[PDB]
Amino acid sequence: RWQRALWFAGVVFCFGISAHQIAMHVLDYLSEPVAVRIDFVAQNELRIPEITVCPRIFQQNTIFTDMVEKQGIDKMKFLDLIDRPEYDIMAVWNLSRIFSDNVSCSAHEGSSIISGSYVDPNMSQPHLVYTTSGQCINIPASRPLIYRGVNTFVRITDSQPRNLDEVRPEAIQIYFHEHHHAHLSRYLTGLRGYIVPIANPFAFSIRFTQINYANRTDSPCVDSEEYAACVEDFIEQRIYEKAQVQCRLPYMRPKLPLCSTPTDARKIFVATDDVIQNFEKESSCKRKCEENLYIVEFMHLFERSNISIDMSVYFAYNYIQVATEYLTYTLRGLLSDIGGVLGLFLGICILSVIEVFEVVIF
Amino acid sequence: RWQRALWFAGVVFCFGISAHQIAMHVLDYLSEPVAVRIDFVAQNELRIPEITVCPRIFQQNTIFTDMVEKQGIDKMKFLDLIDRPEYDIMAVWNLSRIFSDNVSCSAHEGSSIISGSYVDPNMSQPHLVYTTSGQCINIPASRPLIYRGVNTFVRITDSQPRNLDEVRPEAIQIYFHEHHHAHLSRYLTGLRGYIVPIANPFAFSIRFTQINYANRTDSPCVDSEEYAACVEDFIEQRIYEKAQVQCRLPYMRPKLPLCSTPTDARKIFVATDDVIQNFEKESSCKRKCEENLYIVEFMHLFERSNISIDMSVYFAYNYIQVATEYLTYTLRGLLSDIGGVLGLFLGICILSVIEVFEVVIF
Amino acid sequence: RWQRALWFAGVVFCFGISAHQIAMHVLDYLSEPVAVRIDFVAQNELRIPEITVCPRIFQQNTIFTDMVEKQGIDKMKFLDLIDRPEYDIMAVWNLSRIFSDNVSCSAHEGSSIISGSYVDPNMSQPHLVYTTSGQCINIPASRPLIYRGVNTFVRITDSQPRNLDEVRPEAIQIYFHEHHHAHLSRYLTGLRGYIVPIANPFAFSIRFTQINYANRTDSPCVDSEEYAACVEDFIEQRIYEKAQVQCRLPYMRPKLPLCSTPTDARKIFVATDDVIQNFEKESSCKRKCEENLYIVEFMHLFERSNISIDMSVYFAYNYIQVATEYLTYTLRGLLSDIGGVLGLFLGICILSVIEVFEVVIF
Repeated sequence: RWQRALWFAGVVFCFGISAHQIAMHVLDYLSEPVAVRIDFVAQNELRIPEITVCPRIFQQNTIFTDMVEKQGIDKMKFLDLIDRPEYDIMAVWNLSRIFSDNVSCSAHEGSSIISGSYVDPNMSQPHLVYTTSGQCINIPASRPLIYRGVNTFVRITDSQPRNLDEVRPEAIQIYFHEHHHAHLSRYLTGLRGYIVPIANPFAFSIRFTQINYANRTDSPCVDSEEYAACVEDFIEQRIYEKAQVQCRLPYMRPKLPLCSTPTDARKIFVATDDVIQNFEKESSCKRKCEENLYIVEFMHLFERSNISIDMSVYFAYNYIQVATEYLTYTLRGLLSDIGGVLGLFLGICILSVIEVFEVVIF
Repeated sequence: RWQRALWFAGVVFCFGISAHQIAMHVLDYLSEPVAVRIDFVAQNELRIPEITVCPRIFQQNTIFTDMVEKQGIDKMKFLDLIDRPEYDIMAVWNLSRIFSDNVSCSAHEGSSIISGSYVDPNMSQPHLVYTTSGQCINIPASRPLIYRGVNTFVRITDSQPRNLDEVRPEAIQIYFHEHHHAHLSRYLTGLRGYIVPIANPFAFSIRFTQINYANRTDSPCVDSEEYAACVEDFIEQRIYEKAQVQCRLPYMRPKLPLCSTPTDARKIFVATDDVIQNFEKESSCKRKCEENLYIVEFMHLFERSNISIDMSVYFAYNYIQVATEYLTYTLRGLLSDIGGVLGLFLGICILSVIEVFEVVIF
Repeated sequence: RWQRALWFAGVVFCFGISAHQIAMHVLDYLSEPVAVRIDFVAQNELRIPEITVCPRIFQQNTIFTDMVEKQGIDKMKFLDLIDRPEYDIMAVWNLSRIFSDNVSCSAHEGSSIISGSYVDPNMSQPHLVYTTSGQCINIPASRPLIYRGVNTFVRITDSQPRNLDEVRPEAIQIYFHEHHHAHLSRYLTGLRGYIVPIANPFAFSIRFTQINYANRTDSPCVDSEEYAACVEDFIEQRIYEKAQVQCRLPYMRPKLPLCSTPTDARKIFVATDDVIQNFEKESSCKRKCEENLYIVEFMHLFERSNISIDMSVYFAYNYIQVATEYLTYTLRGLLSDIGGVLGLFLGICILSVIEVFEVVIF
């Protein structure tokens, strides 16, 4: 009774201590595990985010509210200008304009020992976009900026004449983001942007972090473009289902008309306001792989001019911190681990498997 | 002589090349190795550090030193006010008060397209703490701050009347830290804090890093609560054995009386001063697992009022960088490595071990 | 035919599926792979970068250009002063001086509850260096700075008398770097430096990152000292090969004379200007292992004085990020993987190899 019974016991022990661990290794593979590798990549040419600069929100704007109060309207019912033959929705939104046509931007990438800074005026020029904050100015910042030392920046200058006639602005909402995601400019500039003064010139410094997520089956990516498409589609469709008025405001894509009547424009504005606060929760689409983080510090550097808005965005660090999460347990790893845990507990190794198969086939 | 001698040589070689490497694998396990994995966790609700705001140290107060110089005392012998019927120890700390009773704090977490910033006035309100710097104001900042965009901050406002009668302050000592560690507020605020001006409103921006240490046998954690308990107990006990006067000052826990006499209050104050400089070296307790680093940038944003202290702490980055060091060589790993290095050099694998055991038992 | 052929096929299959994977493992070792491990090391004593503070470039000096315009020359031909008996090249470069002899630096490392800040005036004092920007001041910052709280900084003060006689400066070029690399001071201060105002006292905060590269055969290091020697030798030799004038300017090492004539000094200046822009590309030597990154934030703190230049550099974070890339595939790893992949597909394990060797030797 001793010999073969003990052999059976000691062989089933090994079989069950190998099958359990093979199941654990294959059960640790179905649940995609991800580990983050971080790197500091030195950039020769940096990818400038494309800036949107806005006035403060309509009620906080110092220029828009001036006309609104001059027409008998208050900082609340500013959408009451629409029920007026001389004021349509576009006109009311051209009132918030604080950026004269002389707005421009240049790239200062490098410095000379003789000349000074290297000025490159001919690059992506700003254009006028309509945003929940009003009529804003969008800076495409499309071409890559060659990194030459800490004095590698972009200067946005609006040289308008402050010939005192009417009250003029006090601060601007800056927003750094990516391109063709036309909901970042037109919906989320008044939420994600920095409210900074334009009384005197100011400077930013942007460091870049890049978080890359794994497109694993239990948490799928979409890519920035599809994420923006989904987010904007949800934002607009929810705004329409919530306002229950088939029309739109200047910050929305021209799907349908502008309803030049205050009552159903207030509905659209309120629906936008209460739909853009919570769309990360209520939108059924998922994390971008590439998430770009713009660590924006403020620089007390030396340059003063006599112009309305003098903005500088510095890119003085070419080392981008990239944190990428990757599948730490592949199929090759799983198969090798099964082979090791089965050859450590049984000793049969593929070749023995082939020999056994040949014996079975005789 | 050739055959079995060569067999013996070639088997002892394998045995000694396997035993040495198994010893090295088990000798690399006793010395706990730790590897750091870093992650960037996106926070939906951020954990504000609970701020302590102090006046500058007694001799640098522009208010305390005023009365001290008005009483015939100088900013040095300021503890000589205590040998007077009208001045106790607590009155001297009450003289450093620069925060009127109207001090308050609110949470601005989000922004509207219509209303503007979302104001939440009812949160953890400041209370009066006694510190080595004088009578300070402590922001409990307990409730988590829901993160809406970059414009997620807490505003601390002290709207007192600057009706010019006496000279009024110029700077304040800010200190961001954690809760119930009542030595951070009352001992180390004048050491670890930022000395910033209150001439005009200022804004802070806090990014969070979290360093997690492994509680390995040769470098044990204590956890933040136990660390604070040990540090405060050591600080106070050392202060007492160094001052050799059985009494305490307003910043100390009420273990015993206040010794209302300048001679032994100066001893306590000097002992505190020279004991809080070097307590990391002289305290026999160990690194917290969670070390919370508050990268505090200064944020030239747009908001000015007409109040004495108008401070803003911004939380514009929800991505917390967590660097956790973990045991990179576990017992499962050790056993698997021993099995691999012994099955690679001998070929015997558990199952063969059980077979040999059965053969020995017959 | 049947069973012999099947055995042949099933053994060649294992042999060719093991040889291919062993080749892939050895082909994954020749191409040195590197993985980055990141740590946050807490420093007790921090390593200050040794600062070079310069006036703005010659044509942007408001003092140098003053004398240049006062001598009938303009701020374009400032090198025409050399064609004058009273002006040599050294004198023309002593004109850019904006730092009186009273320039000094001290280390404020800690704070007292009684005294205040711990002032250590006797440290590495600044010395007068010649740089492409003019006559600059170099702060050796040699001794390590004991880190005591966030109020651990170095104050550089130039207490000169502003007795209004001639126009006085308004900006300075700061540059944080390492030591004995005498091309950082003398060539690249006007390129890598921050141009900051000296109208009122300002403060920097430096956080250190350290990127360590692996000295792999396909991308070798040189070490900071050899890298600096290579860069400076290339810069100077290229400047001479491009100017085609055998002479040098004050910022150059005293290899040969100063050629006090405007025509062949302008050539040297222009060659320097157009050679230091692009020397990373054109220099045939490679990345330092240790790359030190000085994340410089601007710090709005409270310390104002009545002196010309009052600079503070704060070191409020002792936790240094260190990202080291290491060879993730060593020879031990390669050999162990080969042994595992041939013991998993064949079952031969070293000892079997010795047995086969003995059998062959008989």
